Amino acid sequence: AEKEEGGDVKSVCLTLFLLALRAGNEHKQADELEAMMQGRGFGLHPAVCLAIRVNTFLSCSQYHKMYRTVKATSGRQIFQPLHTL
DNA sequence: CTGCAGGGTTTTTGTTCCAGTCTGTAGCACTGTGTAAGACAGGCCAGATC
Repeated sequence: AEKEEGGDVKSVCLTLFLLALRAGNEHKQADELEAMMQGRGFGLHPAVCLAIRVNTFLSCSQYHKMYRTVKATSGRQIFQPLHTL
């Protein structure tokens, strides 16, 4: 980092993973690593979520079911709650 | 000092191919929603005329 890139370790270390992983890999790798510091989501805009709802034919209780489930596990809730829809 | 020509430079950006590994799509034969009445013709028995 010192010889060629002055010494900014954060930028160096984050980049390191990609080639070792992506040498023989996933897709998952592109994703987990792509989430990082920039981003994000944050929240899927309520309109997009709404689209997913009425276009995949999700019942309000079924949808809310999904919301609760995705939110409790690893959440980081993605979907927007009912009242905002 | 300037102007641009045409070279130096590193550093993008991509290049050809062979093992594969993942991922999204087309190929499959094939499905869902059209859903109830009347009109016209002919026969013929009933039933009223008279």
